Amino acid sequence: KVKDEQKSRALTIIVFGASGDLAKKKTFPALFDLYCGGLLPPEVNIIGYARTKVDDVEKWKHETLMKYFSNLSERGCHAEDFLKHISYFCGAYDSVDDFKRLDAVIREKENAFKGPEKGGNRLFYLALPPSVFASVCESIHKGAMPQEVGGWVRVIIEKPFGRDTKSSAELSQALEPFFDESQLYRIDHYLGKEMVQNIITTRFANRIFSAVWNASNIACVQITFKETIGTEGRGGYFDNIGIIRDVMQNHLTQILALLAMEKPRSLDAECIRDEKVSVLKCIEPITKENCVLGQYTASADGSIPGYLEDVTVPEGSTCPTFAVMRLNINNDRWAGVPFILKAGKAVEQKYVAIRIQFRDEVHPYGEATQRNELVIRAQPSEAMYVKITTKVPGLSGDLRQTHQTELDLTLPDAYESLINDALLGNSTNFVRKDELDVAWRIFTPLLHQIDSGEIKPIPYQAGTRGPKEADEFIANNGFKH
Amino acid sequence: KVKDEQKSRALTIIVFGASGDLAKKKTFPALFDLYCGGLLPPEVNIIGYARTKVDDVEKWKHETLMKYFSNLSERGCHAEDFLKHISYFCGAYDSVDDFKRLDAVIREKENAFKGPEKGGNRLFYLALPPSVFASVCESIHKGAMPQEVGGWVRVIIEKPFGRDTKSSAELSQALEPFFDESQLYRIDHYLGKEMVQNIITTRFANRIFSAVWNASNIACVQITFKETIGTEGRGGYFDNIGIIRDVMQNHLTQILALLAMEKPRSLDAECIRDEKVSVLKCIEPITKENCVLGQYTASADGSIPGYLEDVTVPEGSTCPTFAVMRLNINNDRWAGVPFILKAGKAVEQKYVAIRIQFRDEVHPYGEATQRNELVIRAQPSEAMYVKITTKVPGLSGDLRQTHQTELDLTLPDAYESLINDALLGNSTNFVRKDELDVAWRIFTPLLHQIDSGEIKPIPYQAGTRGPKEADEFIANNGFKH
Ligand SMILES: NC(=O)C1=CN([C@@H]2O[C@H](COP(=O)(O)OP(=O)(O)OC[C@H]3O[C@@H](n4cnc5c(N)ncnc54)[C@H](OP(=O)(O)O)[C@@H]3O)[C@@H](O)[C@H]2O)C=CC1
Ligand SMILES: NC(=O)C1=CN([C@@H]2O[C@H](COP(=O)(O)OP(=O)(O)OC[C@H]3O[C@@H](n4cnc5c(N)ncnc54)[C@H](OP(=O)(O)O)[C@@H]3O)[C@@H](O)[C@H]2O)C=CC1
Repeated sequence: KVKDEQKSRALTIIVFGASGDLAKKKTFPALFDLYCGGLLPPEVNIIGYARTKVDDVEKWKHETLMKYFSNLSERGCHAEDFLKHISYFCGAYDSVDDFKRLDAVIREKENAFKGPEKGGNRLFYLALPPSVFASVCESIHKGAMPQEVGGWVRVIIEKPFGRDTKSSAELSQALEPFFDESQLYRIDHYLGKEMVQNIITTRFANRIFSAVWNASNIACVQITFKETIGTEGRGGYFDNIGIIRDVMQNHLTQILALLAMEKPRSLDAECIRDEKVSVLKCIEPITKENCVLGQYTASADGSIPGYLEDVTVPEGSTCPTFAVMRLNINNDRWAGVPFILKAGKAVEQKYVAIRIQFRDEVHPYGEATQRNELVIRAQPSEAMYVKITTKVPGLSGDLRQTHQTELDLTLPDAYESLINDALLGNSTNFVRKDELDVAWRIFTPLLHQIDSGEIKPIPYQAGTRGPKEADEFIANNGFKH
Repeated sequence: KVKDEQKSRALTIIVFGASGDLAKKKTFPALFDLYCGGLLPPEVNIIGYARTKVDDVEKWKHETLMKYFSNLSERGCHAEDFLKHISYFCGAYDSVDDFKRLDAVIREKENAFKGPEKGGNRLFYLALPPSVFASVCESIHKGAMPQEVGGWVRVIIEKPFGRDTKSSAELSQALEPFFDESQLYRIDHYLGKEMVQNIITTRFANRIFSAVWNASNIACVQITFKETIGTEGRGGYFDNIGIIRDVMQNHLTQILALLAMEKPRSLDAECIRDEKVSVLKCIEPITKENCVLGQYTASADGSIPGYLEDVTVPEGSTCPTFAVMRLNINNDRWAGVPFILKAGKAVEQKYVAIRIQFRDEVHPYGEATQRNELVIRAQPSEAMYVKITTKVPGLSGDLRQTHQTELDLTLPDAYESLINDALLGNSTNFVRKDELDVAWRIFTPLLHQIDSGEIKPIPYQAGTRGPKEADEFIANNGFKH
């Protein structure tokens, strides 16, 4: 129903900052993949908008944009024909007159649309530093809103969404005069549709999983983000960010919210967003006593230079490349259950997954059983499985002769499916304004304690698991191997 | 540990009624299979005991017993060497002097045992009509008990265990002066170890299944025993028994007890038997309003003669070949949950299984989900699986695009493993004296109502599902397709 309406009205996608790194390496290639997948509607118009002068727009499309398209050998005809949908407007983000001129250009394309509904839908993409967001949103609101006869406007917001409670709220307050929460889409490129549907459907559609998704049945929950790569020579940019702002306050926290939320009143996006916010509001701010920090030194092989070795890293930096922490959710469903977030650079393997350990049934099987588990993995590939105890056929055939059995419960990438979600009006995986403020309030006191030097990272060789105090902390906070 | 002690002392197996149908067609071939499997200890002595004169015991072993052994082409050397363990005592079941003579014969074999412990273990098997049980048990107690220096005695009791509360209690009272409940083994040939371990381990070893095994989570439970065969020309013997005494009051009820029991204090056999009895005590007697009876007429193909067509069936018999019934378990775990027992001859397929339907999660998935299920099947082959709702990958990728997924949770036959259980001292799958009386009290008021004509069977063509009022009853008592 939603896709039929998508084809019934003109569509324009406006990429601000189209001259930039993100736009050419990620955003336009993602639109190309959606186009090749048949997920953009037939006469979509795509307008790059930036200050950089481009004297030859065809040359820019072919020599700059096209070289970042994947599988170009097999897709040359698609690439050439995708490029015909793309134009370039060289203009200022802060000019009323330029946005009237842009609006004229868009309306001409909209009024030529050969389908049945009038006006047009407009998706604006801010591939810009956040310091430019307020200015460009003001310009859109003044001069490039959809035609009165019809059409929605949506604006995709890039990160960072501030860097603490105060800075993030200032940015939200700067944009809310122009766009409400049905219009702003704050994107996390890494939250895939596959994982979210695994989290939501496997629990809420099923009595068996619904009934055990609580503190009476779950011993501990861990959400883990592991990478073998280090900061890859860009340690200077990472140094002002750190592992926690990088992936934990935003990416792992949204996964936690979807995992822990109460049942939504319906499967509508904003009902799910309401439940994300409601469960995050039950989390007290993380304490320094519940956080172990790491910072990676060079690998034993020598092939991974340590973090401090980077020329761009300020001498004696204490910025964390690794963190494990415990969050307490204080409500009926979760009180007493440890929620462990772990994220690390330059560790022993690449791996992103949820691991839920259920409480052991000590009686009557004793050592012939162990905790059941549920695992939802996204990297290095999708998997979802349950581990349980089953009988062993044959003999001596004692009831105590048991085995651990794995039950397996189980295309655009995550970024492409989120752009598609935005085009289809599905805000589920995007962070809402209230949701964002609650998440910053969970993490900012800890971040202030880190910036004050109250906590300092433990070194770990690149390629190891991380500091061994981290595994100690995990073992002391509910997890059993 | 138990098997090591089995090899440490002499063992004698005494088959009373060894001249009979059961002994030659089933019991001795089952001992042969256990011998071929390595489950009998090396110098086991087997003594057939009966009144029938046998002038040539080697001829009887080779021409009568051996022809019922399975796979005889591939096992000729095993069969010949198994037969050397077998002797025959022609004697009376009611003679003190004969049992002194039998005891002498057994003691000579026991005292020649080359292992470390003295005396010997004695398993007596009553392959006799139950009218002879009290006499032979009296003779054993008087004259053939194990030697004082060491050894247990066990006695396997064949069915029928009475035919109502009063007759069954009279038989129990007749045997209890001679053997207690650690010594009597009342055998149900059809209760396999594989199914029982599936019932017990899958639930009690696992938090996930333990937590949902109750009325808060289960909508209905059905236990089903289906056969395509009819009474096979022996309708006269079946006519005095009926489908309920045949398989429901005994076989399906023990499965129900294992399914519904509370957690046993340990995995010890008598702890499980205690819980079987305790849950059966919570069942009120079955009412005629909760029972649909059937009796099969001839198949449409003609190849299955109807039940009344049998020459041996009394004219105008109302004996049921089919029954569906609802049992109510009135305790905290099960109050309000329908338990449906179904058993039928000459129906559309051969099938024995447990089907547990969990309560639907109406919200939020609505018609995009359905009741989860757990199925434990024994016939026509073992299987155990769970049915749940999962996401469908790809697009349009709506949360409401779901699929029903089957999770698969998964050698002597059932009779052979029960003889082995008896030899190893494991009474789990055998009906205890108190257990039996409670089960007869659940069924006898209904059986009296049937014998009075208060309920009469509905005809159904052989090869169909049974009377359609039966499927109506099932649908009206909690089950949804
Ligand atoms: N892979 C990436 O690059 C990642 C970046 N992001 C976020 O996406 C957004 C874009 O990232 P990225 O492309 O790397 O950033 P850039 O520094 O490359 O800026 C993108 C474009 O924005 C314009 N721009 C830069 N600075 C200013 C300024 N002071 N005033 C006006 N315009 C400016 C420039 O275009 P012009 O001069 O032509 O107007 C520039 O080409 C950022 O918010 C970033 O934090 C998130 C995921 C990863
Ligand atoms: N497949 C089967 O046969 C099934 C039978 N059962 C039960 O197993 C037991 C044996 O069954 P089955 O072999 O068919 O029964 P039978 O009628 O064949 O009797 C078995 C032996 O017991 C002796 N016997 C029979 N009647 C008497 C009597 N009045 N007094 C003394 N001895 C008697 C006879 O041996 P002798 O004259 O040499 O002493 C007979 O050969 C029964 O309890 C039966 O209900 C359960 C499963 C299926």
